[PDB]
Amino acid sequence: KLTIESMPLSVAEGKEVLLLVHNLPQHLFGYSWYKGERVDGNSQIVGYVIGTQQATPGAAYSGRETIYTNASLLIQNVTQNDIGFYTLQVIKSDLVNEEATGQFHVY
Amino acid sequence: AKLTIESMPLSVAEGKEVLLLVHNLPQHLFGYSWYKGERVDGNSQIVGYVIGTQQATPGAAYSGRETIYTNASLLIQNVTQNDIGFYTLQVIKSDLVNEEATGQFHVY
Ligand SMILES: [Cl-]
Repeated sequence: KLTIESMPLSVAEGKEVLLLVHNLPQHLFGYSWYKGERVDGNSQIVGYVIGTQQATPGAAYSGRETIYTNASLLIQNVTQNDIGFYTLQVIKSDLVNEEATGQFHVY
Repeated sequence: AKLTIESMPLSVAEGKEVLLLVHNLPQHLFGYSWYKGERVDGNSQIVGYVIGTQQATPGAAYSGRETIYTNASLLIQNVTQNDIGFYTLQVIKSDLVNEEATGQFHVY
């Protein structure tokens, strides 16, 4: 069951947070990370194809975000206004796909 | 400032992956070099990475497990049970008065 863990859960403003991914399913084509709680193209940070290892930024990419090979997302220079919701869509090879949302708390 | 390395996570299940994050990079950098172990030593170099060109070149200690990112972070996959966990970053400044820092993780 796919879930997202924040390291750390509470993030000092301007510091960085790692979003770790637990329980990735098998037979994956790639990952997509979104700012906020929903899978929405206008809030996409990155699309990442595993086989090619090609990250392509989406309209929400700000320069702060880095995706890793294990699907983890590092966000640097976290802003005070950030509600902290980030959403991962796992794209399976059969396209019956899964999502999970995590959040951190800025102070 | 003071350059330091943080393991995400600090304790790593054997065969899983660990991210070495870098804190307090100085300014006016030419690149990064990552080493296996506690010392800057060519025989234990994983990668040399030039920032401007984004060119990573592997060193003799590159095993296939290690990937350097543009922010200096190093991701190590398939961590072995025997791994003592020490990894060392050398930051190469443009004036060559350089800095090092060592981090470690603990395999279980
Ligand atoms: Cl150059």
